[PDB]
Amino acid sequence: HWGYGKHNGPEHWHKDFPIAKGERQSPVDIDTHTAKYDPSLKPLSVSYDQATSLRILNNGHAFNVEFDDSQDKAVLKGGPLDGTYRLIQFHFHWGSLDGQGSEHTVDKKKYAAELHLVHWNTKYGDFGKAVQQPDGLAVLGIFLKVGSAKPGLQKVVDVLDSIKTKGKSADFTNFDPRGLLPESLDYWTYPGSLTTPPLLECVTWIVLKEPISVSSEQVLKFRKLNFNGEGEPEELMVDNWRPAQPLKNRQIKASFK
Ligand SMILES: [Hg+2]
Ligand SMILES: [Hg+2]
Ligand SMILES: [Zn+2]
Repeated sequence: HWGYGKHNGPEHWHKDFPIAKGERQSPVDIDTHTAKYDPSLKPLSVSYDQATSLRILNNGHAFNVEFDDSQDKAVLKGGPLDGTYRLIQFHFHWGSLDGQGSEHTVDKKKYAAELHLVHWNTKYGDFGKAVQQPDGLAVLGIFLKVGSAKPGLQKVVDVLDSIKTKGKSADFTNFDPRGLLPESLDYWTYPGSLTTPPLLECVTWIVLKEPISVSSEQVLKFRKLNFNGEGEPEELMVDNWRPAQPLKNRQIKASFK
């Protein structure tokens, strides 16, 4: 099965998932001097006031916090998007050291971790149909840097011990994702893909310029998770990020000058 190890890592994915060498693969390096300001880009609209978190799960490659998406409770609109996108789950990518971990990079700079809030286009009825369309998904990317602790993140940090191994899940209600947003919503945007198999190219990426800060202690706890299932040799869940891919025929736009 695909993974992040030497024998099943990102460099091996193409064998099982040919799209890995596609034309709109993510992540990519964001070259700030090549990104173009776009005056026509609307401000991002994030309505997470009625969000309903349901559970937290270790899927063997990261941990997802899942939300109820049977209604427009938590939606993303505006920006380069056309229509309403419902939040379905968020997860992170992190490294074994503070100097690496994010998937996207800015002028080649790597961050300690990267948060991805996944949304699907409501006009397609459900997530499953959404990943069969070029504009089916919208992912909001937020960089994490090691510095001061992020209060709103501690709730996630404390429940990790209960989902240490692959397959474990735990009730995780009443979590407010608004506590994970930076102050500014300026962003870069480009058409891309999910960063893990099946690597589907249905994503409009929105990567925020402002990173949020997390404490060393908070990031350390992410690193105590396991890729393995209970009762198996322990493999720490670290460096679950994909290397930057070629931009090819794509332009990265900025919402700010
Ligand atoms: Hg997995
Ligand atoms: Hg697609
Ligand atoms: Zn991700």
